[PDB]
Amino acid sequence: KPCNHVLSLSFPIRRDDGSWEVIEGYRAQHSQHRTPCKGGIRYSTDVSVDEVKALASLMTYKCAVVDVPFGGAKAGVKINPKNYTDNELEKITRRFTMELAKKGFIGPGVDVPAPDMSTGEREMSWIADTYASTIGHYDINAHACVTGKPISQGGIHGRISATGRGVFHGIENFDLYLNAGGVTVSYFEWLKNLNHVSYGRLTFKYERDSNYHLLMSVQESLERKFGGTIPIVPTAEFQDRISGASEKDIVHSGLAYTMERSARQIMRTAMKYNLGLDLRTAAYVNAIEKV
Amino acid sequence: KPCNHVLSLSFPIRRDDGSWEVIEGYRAQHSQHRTPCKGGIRYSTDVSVDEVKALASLMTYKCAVVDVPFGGAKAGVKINPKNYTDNELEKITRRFTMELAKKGFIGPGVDVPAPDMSTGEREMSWIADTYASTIGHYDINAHACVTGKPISQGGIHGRISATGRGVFHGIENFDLYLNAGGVTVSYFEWLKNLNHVSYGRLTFKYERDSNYHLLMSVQESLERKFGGGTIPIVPTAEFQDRISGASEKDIVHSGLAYTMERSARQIMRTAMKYNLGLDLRTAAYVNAIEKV
Amino acid sequence: KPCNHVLSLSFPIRRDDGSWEVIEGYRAQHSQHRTPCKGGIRYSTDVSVDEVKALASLMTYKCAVVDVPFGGAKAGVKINPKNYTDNELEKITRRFTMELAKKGFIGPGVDVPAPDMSTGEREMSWIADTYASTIGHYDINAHACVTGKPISQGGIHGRISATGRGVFHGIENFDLYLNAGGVTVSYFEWLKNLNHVSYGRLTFKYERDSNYHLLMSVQESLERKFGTIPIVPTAEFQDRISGASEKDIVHSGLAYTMERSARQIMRTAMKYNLGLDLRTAAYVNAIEKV
Amino acid sequence: KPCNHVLSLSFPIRRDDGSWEVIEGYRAQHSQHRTPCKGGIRYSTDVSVDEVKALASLMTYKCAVVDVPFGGAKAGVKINPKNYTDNELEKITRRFTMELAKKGFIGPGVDVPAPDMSTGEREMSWIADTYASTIGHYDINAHACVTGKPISQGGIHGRISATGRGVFHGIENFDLYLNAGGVTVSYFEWLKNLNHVSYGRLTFKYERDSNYHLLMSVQESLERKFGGTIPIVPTAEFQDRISGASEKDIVHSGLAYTMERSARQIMRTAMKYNLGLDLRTAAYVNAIEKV
Amino acid sequence: KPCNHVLSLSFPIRRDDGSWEVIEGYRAQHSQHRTPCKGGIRYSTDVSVDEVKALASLMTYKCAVVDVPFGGAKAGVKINPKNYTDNELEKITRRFTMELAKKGFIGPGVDVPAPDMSTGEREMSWIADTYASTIGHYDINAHACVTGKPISQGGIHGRISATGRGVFHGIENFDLYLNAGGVTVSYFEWLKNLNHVSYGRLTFKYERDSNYHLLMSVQESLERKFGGGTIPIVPTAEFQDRISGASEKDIVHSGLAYTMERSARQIMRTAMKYNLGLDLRTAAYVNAIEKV
Amino acid sequence: KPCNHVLSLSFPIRRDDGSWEVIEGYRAQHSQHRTPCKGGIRYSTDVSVDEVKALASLMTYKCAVVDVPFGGAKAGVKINPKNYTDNELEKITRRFTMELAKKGFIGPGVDVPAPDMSTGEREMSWIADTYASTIGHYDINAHACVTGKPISQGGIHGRISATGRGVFHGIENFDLYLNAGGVTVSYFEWLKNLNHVSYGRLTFKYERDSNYHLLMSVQESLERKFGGTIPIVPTAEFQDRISGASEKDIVHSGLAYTMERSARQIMRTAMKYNLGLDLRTAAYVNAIEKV
Repeated sequence: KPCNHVLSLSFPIRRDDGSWEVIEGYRAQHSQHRTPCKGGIRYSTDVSVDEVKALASLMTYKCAVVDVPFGGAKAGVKINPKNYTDNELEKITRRFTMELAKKGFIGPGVDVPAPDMSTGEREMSWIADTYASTIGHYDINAHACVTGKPISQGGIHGRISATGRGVFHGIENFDLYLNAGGVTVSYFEWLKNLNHVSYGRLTFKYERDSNYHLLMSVQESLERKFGGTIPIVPTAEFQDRISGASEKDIVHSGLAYTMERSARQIMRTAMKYNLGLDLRTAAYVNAIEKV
Repeated sequence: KPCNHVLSLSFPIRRDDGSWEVIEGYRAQHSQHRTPCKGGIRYSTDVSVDEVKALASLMTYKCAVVDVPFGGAKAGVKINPKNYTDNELEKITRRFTMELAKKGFIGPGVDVPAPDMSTGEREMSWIADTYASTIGHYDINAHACVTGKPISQGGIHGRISATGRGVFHGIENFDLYLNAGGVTVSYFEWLKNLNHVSYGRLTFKYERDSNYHLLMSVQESLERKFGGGTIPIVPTAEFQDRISGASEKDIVHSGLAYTMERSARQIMRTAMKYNLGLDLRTAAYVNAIEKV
Repeated sequence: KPCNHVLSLSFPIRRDDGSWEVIEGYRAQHSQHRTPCKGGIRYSTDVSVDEVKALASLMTYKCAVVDVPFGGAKAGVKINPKNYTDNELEKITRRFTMELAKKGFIGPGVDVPAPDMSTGEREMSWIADTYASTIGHYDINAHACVTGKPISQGGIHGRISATGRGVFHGIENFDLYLNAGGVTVSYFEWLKNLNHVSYGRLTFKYERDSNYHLLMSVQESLERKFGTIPIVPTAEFQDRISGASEKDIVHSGLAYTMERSARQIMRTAMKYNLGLDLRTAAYVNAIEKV
Repeated sequence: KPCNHVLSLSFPIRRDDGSWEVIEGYRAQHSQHRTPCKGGIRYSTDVSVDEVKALASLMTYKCAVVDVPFGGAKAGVKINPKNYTDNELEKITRRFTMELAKKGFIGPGVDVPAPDMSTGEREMSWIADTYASTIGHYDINAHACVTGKPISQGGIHGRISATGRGVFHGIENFDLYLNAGGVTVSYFEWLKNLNHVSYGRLTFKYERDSNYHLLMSVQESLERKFGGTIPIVPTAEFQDRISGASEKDIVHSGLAYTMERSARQIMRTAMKYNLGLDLRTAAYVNAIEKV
Repeated sequence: KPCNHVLSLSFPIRRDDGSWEVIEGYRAQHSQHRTPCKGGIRYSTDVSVDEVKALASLMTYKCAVVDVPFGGAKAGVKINPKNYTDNELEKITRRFTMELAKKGFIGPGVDVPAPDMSTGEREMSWIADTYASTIGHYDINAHACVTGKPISQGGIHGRISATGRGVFHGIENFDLYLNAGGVTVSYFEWLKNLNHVSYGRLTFKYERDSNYHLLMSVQESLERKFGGGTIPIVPTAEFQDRISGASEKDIVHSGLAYTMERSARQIMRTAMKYNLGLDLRTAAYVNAIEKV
Repeated sequence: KPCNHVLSLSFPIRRDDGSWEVIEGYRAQHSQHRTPCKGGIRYSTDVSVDEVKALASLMTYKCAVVDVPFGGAKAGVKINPKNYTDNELEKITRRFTMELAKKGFIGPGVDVPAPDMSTGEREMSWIADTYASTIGHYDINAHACVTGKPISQGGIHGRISATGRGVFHGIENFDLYLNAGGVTVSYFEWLKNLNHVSYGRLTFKYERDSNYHLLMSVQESLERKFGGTIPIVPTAEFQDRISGASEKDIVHSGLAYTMERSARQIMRTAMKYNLGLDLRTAAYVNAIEKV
């Protein structure tokens, strides 16, 4: 129930105007029953310890709902990003990463941050660069320390539309459940960074050849029965699927599978505990009993 | 041929009645040509250095037979498990893990223990917790240090059957070969722990859609030749159960069957090459020695 | 453009006759935007620092072209291999590995060497054994420190024909592009060594069962509609299933990489209005990817 | 001025009766300009974040005053030790050490804790044993992870006096200054643990031989001057000092030297800024300008 | 009481004629309550687990007697050194060091080996070079992995005469106590290797100047009390040789004498407290057990 | 004879005007027979790899002459420091340190740099801070990676006059020998940083009390012999030595000891090989046979 770790930070930054500023940030790690802990970073002037603790607990239960092996975490830096230049924001992000890494609050097997509405992929790129340069230099998984990265930096295809299509799939099956698509795709990005290869790179051509061979088998089997028949032509949509086979297809399929499994589990929990239309309680009971 | 790393341990535990007891343990590592080593832990009063060394050699040859890239290992703690409570067994297991980890005899890349007849998944969970908490805390593969874990702790689906399913497949194809199936599944669990994902998590839905599209293609190609009446789309019943119930167990079973078939073929080829009629044990041992 | 790191080594070896010889070597790492670096090791008397730097730059651009996430590297040892025995070459290789690994120029996540014209799989076996025994002993990826290894040492199936198969695929699609196929396969070997399992080990039987079930469904539907036998795969499909191995997956991945990078080069050549100068298109593609 | 890091901990323990209990804890590191940080651990039910931060700042300034190269730190566990048996107190101490060492808040070159009024040498023994057993085994200086240990566990001779001897020396020379004897003795214990040898082990006999040779030289020169005399014999108190030469003599001499130097520096600062009798301001100015 | 760690090794070497040989080795660590462990290595064909365990226990108690913060250890390689060339011995020593280092049985903070009657400073140099080159490469204290090294390789001055000097001092004060001078000097060598400086390097000239100033003070005070008439400034002969030849061996000898004197006092105190007669062995063992 | 390792670096820096610049550097490591290597860094546009190799060899032989257990090393950065501001010079120094430390060319047990004529103690501060912040953070000896630091950063007293005092001592005893005082004092600074304490901190008061007790012994013995007499008061020079006992006294005494011993060894070598006034050949022969 309670957050087991909470770190309060105070670090100096050297402003462009020529003044020193003290920046205070927070990082709450809720549960270490599953490692690493997954969590976003919020660049807002209204952040507090209570908010990061609550969001870390929510993150833990959200990960438990969609069977993502992550603990809950939440960071927050008490700044207004619209009052700082890009250089100052880069300095703030890199020093925050340094302080978190020194205290064991960042790392591919410890604590993986993610972007937020106030942050973005540039901040994730800065975090990954800072970690790989200084602390995670001798780590082969150094770039798996953060998710939400750009494609050139190790990001995953299909991350921008992850939350919306997760919401769509959750609605189609029928907060803790509907808003979990981004968490699943961040888990997939973490896996892809650990794999050091994109999804389907070794599989696409092989599966294409196997499908064509199956269609040729149907061809020849129907030609043997009666003496012209062409059961080798794929449908139009199958042809676009074959031609445009990429990582986003695998990511979308994994997201849909995860959402379907979680919806079935929530339905079964709601039936077992004699709940009606109160799906929030069913999801929370499922997450609590999984943890 | 000989075991190259035998470790004898004497460690103290506190009893439930408030006494102190010295516990003796042994860990044998036969070969490090393949890393990590792999082997079980026996809680028995009849354990000895000779037994663990022989079982480590057997583990090496068994892993070589089924193409599992593990060295042979074997542990033994000279206790009778039916004389201690669950708390004392917890303490014994955690202290044994601590000593083995300090002496470099357990780890995801050096030595992976497994359960036994006198040992279960609770001991494996205790070992994994102890290692991931103290020595392997700053290691992303900390929970790959042991196999036979519960599902919630990182265990693999399809481990209970394993040995029996492997025995069935070995008989179907036609000790060092027939009894290796469980070992194979343990290997898979190790890989799963290094993957940080369950098998088929990113593949099941994609393959299901591809199969449905293939059936769509057959349907639309046949409806062009003759005539909507033709429906080469509905899967066969059992194929529908396979689609609906696709899980990690299916992949584990398929991998086990593939490994058993490959090993049986290799053993038959070795028995033919060296002119061994019905003594398949000699053929399997020759195959394992040649591989090692 | 310039090489980030150049390391020069002078190390001693004890010959069979009992004399002491000083061996010169040098490793160039061009770029570290992608980790690890990747490059070959050349045993020759005509090697120079300029040669290894140029080949490291070419290695970086070659990796960029075929979307291989490796930096460029290249090593050279100033010896004539036809002047030393097998024991002397083993000693030279192992000491070179020790010196390179002490200074951070060998490692699964740092810098991966590969064989060359004057080196082979037996040199890579020595490198991997030396690294896994001394410096990278407590490293689960110790054998991913080098590629071009034998099958028993963790090598990949399909390595021998990699360069020629890539050349054929590149010609079929239509130096930086055509000669990259082997590099791609080396990448796969690295991935295999990080996976601790061979490709298709857990997939072949499952895919075979799925294909047979699909053909069974075709039989069931056709027999219910109108018996007929659309379950038998064709002979080529039949020996594809029977002979399903890791080298099939390696070949398919090589073909996929070649086809994708050929499309990328064609698109780059069209956009910058380069009619038949595909070398410039490939270099522009690689530069803009880096 | 502000504390750099504050860590909040919630960890579970098993009671003797067999009931799970959540224990709250805090550790503040004020400054990391000097490494390692140094600070005590208080087992009290009235501990709070504000108190540990204030005491960490005070520890930083106290260490700066007596030229001890440590940063300020302070830990507090919100328990009443009078309500726990020795076994569960041991469990609490070991688990607190485990979490603090996991998140980089205990270490020979990171953070050294010390006993308090509510803690003692047994808690320090538990902390040292826990750290040496689990987190640092390949650390050759794991013994130096904590101070205030017993002699058999690597403690320093003269630790009991420490504070009183420093108070007496400070009064004789004429809070931030008078109460810093224990900090200096803990610094000496840390140095002794890093040295892996007790003070004077390789020096006492050599110094005794040198002193006797000097006395013999004076004797022989006097006998040669006038044709005997007995300068060989030391005085009573010098003979007791020679016979009873131990490590605590060196510790006492070092403490006296540190107190004298700090008193001289504080007097110089008070003269420079024209402070008559407000020695607290002079000491704080000295510490601030040192940091 | 029992040895808590025993490691058995079987490792291959290649001889000059090319034949492969399997070499057996043992290393027993008795007590880890005081780290690092400390013990010698014996090259003999009559080595066994029982002898190395007994000698490790003896080493623990001997270190406890002379207040040396080391646990007891003992190693043995089952070879006859008079049957191998220097190259073969170098290979055997280096491979033994590698196997011990991979399993955590040698290290500056883990376990420090020492020479013996069948082993010398040459094998110590080989061990130190092997450890500092492969496993302890990124360790600032890789020098302190072993003791008994040559002076140029990090050895201590006053090591050859250590045992005899300790025996003489023990007799002067009046096995576990009399034969412990080598252990004390090996402890001093370990400390010197950790310090990265020789004893007295930064102190000799300072003490010389202070000693010459004290005598000058006495001379000037006497010249003021009475009517350069008096010369107290000159030291006596033996003091002059002590000043001129001040080196590390003097400090080592003084430390050894201090340790032996303190241990003799403690043994006398123990023999008086428990009312023991002329049997000092029992008093020494009781003292060592009480300290442990 | 040859240098074992020569590293060539090309790294980018950002200028104040807003332009990227490529900076070339290189560090030669002569021999690893005595870890760590030791050598200075020259910020000069005329540096070449041949000069750094020659100076590394000279450093090896110079260290061998004065019994300093360091291998030779030498670094050079091809910039003219007069063309850069302090900010971009700090950036250059920090990035050079980063690149050198990533590939095992900076470290307390690997390779210790030192200042030069074109490089001062502020560059040493930058190097030490960069190393202790990024790669050597979990190293207890992180601040021993470099010498020539300021006193507040872990520098040694008596470092400024080291070369001149060594030259004077060498002349009084009678390049490879005369110019080795700075190397010895840098070795003492490395030892001081390893010890984590100043020289004489735990010794000065003890020696003072011992000297006063010896004078008391002489006084009492002479009073008991003939009937008073005052052979207790130290001389003027001894009184200032007692009052002003500092670490620089120990450093000066160690330097004098090293110079005297090296002069004796060079004289013995010159006699042994029948060399006359050619002491340079004697010093080189001594260094060669010591290595």
